[PDB]
Amino acid sequence: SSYDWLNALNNLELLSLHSEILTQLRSRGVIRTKNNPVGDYAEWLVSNALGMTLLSNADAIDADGLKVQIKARRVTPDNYEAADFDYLIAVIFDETYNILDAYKIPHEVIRPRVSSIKEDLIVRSSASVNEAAM
Amino acid sequence: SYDWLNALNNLELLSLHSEILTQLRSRGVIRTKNNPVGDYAEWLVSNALGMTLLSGADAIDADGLKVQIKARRVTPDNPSRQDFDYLIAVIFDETYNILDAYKIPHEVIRDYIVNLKGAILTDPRVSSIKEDLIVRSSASVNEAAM
Repeated sequence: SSYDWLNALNNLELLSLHSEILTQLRSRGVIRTKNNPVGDYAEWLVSNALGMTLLSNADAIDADGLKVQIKARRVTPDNYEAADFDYLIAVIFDETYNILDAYKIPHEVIRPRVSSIKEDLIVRSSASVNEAAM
Repeated sequence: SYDWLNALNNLELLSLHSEILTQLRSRGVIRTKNNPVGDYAEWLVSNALGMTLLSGADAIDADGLKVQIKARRVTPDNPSRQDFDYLIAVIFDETYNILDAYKIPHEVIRDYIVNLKGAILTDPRVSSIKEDLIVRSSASVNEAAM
């Protein structure tokens, strides 16, 4: 909830804490690499919530066998593909990683036909997380 | 250490991860959210040696030469050590203390993906700059990297 206490850490403590977090997430299987943690988390969220299988390194195959792209973005004050997939799922997080929006974008949409999946993703992800905690 | 991280949920871990990076960006230590170990290396070498960071080359040094800056943190998984005038290569241990820091002229890279092992480190055109980083850094920075 609160992060002003970060002001009291030195840069080396922040950096060591940062890596321990990524070690913790990797050990839980939430992120598969240290390179893009927000993207890896979205992929873990969407795959578990919607019954998709992740691909190592399309990002996933869904429950009907379609090829899916998963991209994520976090809202703050601060600032082609030539590969085939059937649709993109785009997740937008707030500062504390609550889902602001989630979009299903068929590949055909380039540069309307895209629909929100926000409610379905939140519901099935909340069931997923609470179930796993058991 | 930070064993209390085990008591957080994944949403809290990621929120903290992003707030840490925002804190570092606000201090000018990290410049982008993508390469924090590399951005820290650049902050370290630039402040120690009086370089200006660029948004091809990563920095201009105090004599106007173009510098590439690369960093690596050695972890339990592996300890492998793998237009610009020279490259500066920093190697951190797990807790971000500097194991080694090398100055590698572009000419040396041509003659040799570069492996900081064996003959490249004994090439007279290559120098360690760890000692220079320690001397020339401020006592505030130096107290972190002892």
